[PDB]
Amino acid sequence: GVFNYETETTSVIPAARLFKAFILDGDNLFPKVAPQAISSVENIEGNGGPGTIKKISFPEGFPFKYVKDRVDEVDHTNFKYNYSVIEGGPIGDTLEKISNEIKIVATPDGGSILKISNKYHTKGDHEVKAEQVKASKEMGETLLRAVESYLLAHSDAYN
Ligand SMILES: O=C1C[C@@H](c2ccc(O)cc2)Oc2cc(O)cc(O)c21
Ligand code: NA
Repeated sequence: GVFNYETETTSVIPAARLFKAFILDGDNLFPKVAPQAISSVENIEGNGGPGTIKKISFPEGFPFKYVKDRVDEVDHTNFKYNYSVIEGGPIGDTLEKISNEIKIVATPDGGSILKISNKYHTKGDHEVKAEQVKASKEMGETLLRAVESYLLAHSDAYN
């Protein structure tokens, strides 16, 4: 079955620039700006659109070794990005996939709002726990804040 979790957070970076950096260039940026959160990102197959598979490795001492993520949809107009965790980490005999949807919306102050949905698809019925959801949220926030700091400090990056 499916467990749905939604959250929202804000950024001081305009939506299109944040989407270009945080979403479209995370493979380069995450290991650079948050090496204590993501050790590397490997492109396994695909050229960035639907179906592209990446292997995200975590640093030593993290709960999980890696996950493989698959790009589902990339909407460059509406700043929507859908991707799924399809192997590694929590995926296995209790959890088949985690489907994620991010939407970045502009705010008139020149920042943005990120709307995030995480859908856990379980095999049989193995409750998803609050700590697993919390860990995902914390990781996404850490990565967001690291990218935001980089964008603030490198004005010529990503426009
Ligand atoms: O669940 C996620 C996904 C994460 C993320 C987005 C895009 C990407 O390419 C990789 C990770 O962003 C987030 C940012 C948050 O503040 C809280 C979150 O829960 C999340
Ligand atoms: Na999350």
